[PDB]
Amino acid sequence: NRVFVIGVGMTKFEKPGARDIDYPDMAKEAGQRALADAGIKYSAIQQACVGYVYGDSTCGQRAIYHSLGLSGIPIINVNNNCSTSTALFMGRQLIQGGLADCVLALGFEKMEPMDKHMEVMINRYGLAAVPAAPQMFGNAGREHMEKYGTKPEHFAKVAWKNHKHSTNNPYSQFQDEYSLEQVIDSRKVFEFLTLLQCCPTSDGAGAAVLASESFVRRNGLEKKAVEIVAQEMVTDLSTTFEENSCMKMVGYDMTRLAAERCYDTAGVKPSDVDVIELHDCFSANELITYEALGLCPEGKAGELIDRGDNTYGGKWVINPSGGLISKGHPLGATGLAQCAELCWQLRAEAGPRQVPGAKLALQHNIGLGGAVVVTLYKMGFP
Repeated sequence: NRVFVIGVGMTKFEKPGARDIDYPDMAKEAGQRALADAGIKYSAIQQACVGYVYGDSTCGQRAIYHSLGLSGIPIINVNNNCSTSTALFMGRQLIQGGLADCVLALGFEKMEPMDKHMEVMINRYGLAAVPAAPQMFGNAGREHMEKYGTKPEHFAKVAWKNHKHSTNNPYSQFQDEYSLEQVIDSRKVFEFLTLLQCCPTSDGAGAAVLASESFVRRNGLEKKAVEIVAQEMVTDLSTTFEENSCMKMVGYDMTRLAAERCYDTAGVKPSDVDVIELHDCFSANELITYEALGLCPEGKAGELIDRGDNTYGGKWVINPSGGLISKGHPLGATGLAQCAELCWQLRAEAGPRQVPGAKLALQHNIGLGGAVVVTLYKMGFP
């Protein structure tokens, strides 16, 4: 059962408190945008999958009813207690499993001794991270430098490149080009990681309408249908003391396996991917993720970076959106915003960010559990 994204929508991602609307209105703007993009009636939505981190179990229903009106459709909260997914992944499962023909994936967030120090830092500098995460990604980045000769400047260049892409994304909280020097000189967060290398919190919402093949054909929606040609989630891989590493502790092998299974399923390889949206919570994650995704061999991200093979004119255009580093990271909404950008890219509607001739898109995203989801997209009916 093939699955298509037939419409996408998001709010601008803004600094918490910069825009005075509550989460239901954020959700309504994203959802109504995705529904208008899809070109379907609201009644065509048979189920909704709703991702958000903060607030009680009723928020998903409240967002959906405010957006679509009252109905009796299933409203599934992605983040439960007993399983530890994403809205898009669950949406795709519903279509692929034959449990629905047309579904709305909706995501939103509105913000409501070293660990203690990181908590205070995260609060004061407005970072979208848990206290452990700067330290874990700093540990992973250091391990990479020590094992492969990567320089602290490489991590700063990754962040620099993201901020530069962001100048052409009106949905991004930050749209300013910083100099490389400014990235290096921004406030220290942990170790080599400075503030301009860490994702800030944004408030916002994202949405996608997903549909079966028969739905797309019956409604004549072939034109905007972006096919999910593969999608894989990998949860924690249990390893021994002797094989554990800082890189593995931040999900390197989960990304690697997820991507390998995608490539095999779609019959493609890393070099066929034209455009990437990945989970750059820290520059260190983006950098090691280049190797996890198999874009370059082990320890060679530094070279890829120095050649500009992660930006326009290089092999891969990575985070044309500006990444989490520029957009900011509303926990429930980030994945759907990556999906929006990749769909626009493949539809040739990405305007000043357009990757010319993009046909194969790759998404890399992390669920609330820490699970990694890698998704491959191509136009469904070219």
